Amino acid sequence: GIPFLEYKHFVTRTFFPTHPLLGEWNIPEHCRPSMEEGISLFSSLLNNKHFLIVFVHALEQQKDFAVRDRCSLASLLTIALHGKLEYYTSIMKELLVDLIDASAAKNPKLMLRRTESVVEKMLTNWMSICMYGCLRETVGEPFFLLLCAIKQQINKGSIDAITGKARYTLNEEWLLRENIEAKPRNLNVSFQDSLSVRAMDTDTLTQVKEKILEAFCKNVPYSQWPRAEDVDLEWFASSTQSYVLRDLDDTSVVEDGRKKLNTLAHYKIPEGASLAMSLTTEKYFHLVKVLPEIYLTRLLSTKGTLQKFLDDLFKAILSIREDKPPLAVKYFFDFLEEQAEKRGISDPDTLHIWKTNSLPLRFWVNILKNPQFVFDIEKTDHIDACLSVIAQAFIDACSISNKLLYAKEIPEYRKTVQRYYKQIQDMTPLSEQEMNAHLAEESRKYQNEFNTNVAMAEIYKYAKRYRPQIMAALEANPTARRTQLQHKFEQVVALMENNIYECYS
Repeated sequence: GIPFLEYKHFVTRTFFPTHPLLGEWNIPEHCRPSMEEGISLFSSLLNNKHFLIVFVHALEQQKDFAVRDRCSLASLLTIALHGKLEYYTSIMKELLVDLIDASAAKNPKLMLRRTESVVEKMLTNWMSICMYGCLRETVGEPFFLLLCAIKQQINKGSIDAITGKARYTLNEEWLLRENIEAKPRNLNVSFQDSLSVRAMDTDTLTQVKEKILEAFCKNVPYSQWPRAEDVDLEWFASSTQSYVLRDLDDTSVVEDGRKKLNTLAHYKIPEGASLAMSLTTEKYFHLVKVLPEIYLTRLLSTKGTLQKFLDDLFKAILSIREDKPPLAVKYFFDFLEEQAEKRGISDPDTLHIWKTNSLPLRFWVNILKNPQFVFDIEKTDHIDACLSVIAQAFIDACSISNKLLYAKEIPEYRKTVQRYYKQIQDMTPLSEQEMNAHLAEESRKYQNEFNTNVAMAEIYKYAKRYRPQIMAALEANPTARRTQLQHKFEQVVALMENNIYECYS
């Protein structure tokens, strides 16, 4: 089965560039009844929009509140408020209005292109939360198949162990620009039932150990696989002699001052040879304008193989499933369009840019470049290089105006994207009550998975760090002032600082 990550690990890897937020904090249990008091009070402040909005705006005014802090703050907020998604959303929307109003003297086409603010990161976390269903239901499967096809196609030819260059690839920079003879090899491998694994002559023994591990650990998530450097490989040449096969040993040869890694052909391993796997820089080499034709068609073959898989994926991402309409996407796109009308922005391009800078570029591009955010699978610099080419094509598909390989396909992708944004305009509008019932359901669903207490405590450190600034901000806000929020804020600080000393001291 497709090795999906649990929802918590998905959130963990996308929200933060964490184990603390998953398990209950092993803080002292004698001051714990006192701690829950301080966190409860602070929750009350956080759950009041007149505090939170002022709180965020105040932190962002600081010249020493770094970009990562604004992002760490945003994610902590998403986790803490995860049980109150409706309230979280409305906070985000107000904060988004403030962002748009602040950019009223700038080009509207530059909106939401980066993530240098608390709200921008909040948007990414909202999209992520709301698209996890899409992944599990429709997009996750073709994406995983594409990954499998990418890996399969590259393994057809040789791969350099050091440079990572191969015969097949989508990236012009990773082409094995050398012409080296390489014949396939089948190996009857054991693992203390015997199985058969295909490799190449030029494959190093690390690479072979890896290719073997993939066969024996097929129906197993990657985090449970042993490693190449953890296993040994043993050849059975005859009945009186066996040979442990390693990348480097006594048989290793030096050429031109450099030492070649031991290949499958270095030991001259025959076809169908019995092998046994068991548990236990720039000084060494392996295989070392206009692009020539002999390399060009190696790029074409790889693209041609995956083309079916790739089309399926983009279609999955850029189309509506009738069984389950994208309520969230529809809700935010209605918000963007409504926000544009109020300000005299009718230019179709800017709207297209807004939508694009909200969902496809915010969530999907990083998803295409980071499959580990979704699956418990392996990351290699080579597969990454192919994903970069693919993701760039997706990026180009979203625009309006090494980039030669997919040049023919992009115009059709653009029409799909335009056909996709039209679909969302064409689906029946969802009311606020309908969308909130959805957000309520999702909050109920994932209620006991995140440790909100740890999240609150981390947020508090920002509040403590800027204790006098928030106080001033709260008193400079007549609404916050009238409802005694600066008093309630100081009550939290006082109570928290008494509790933290009781625990750690």
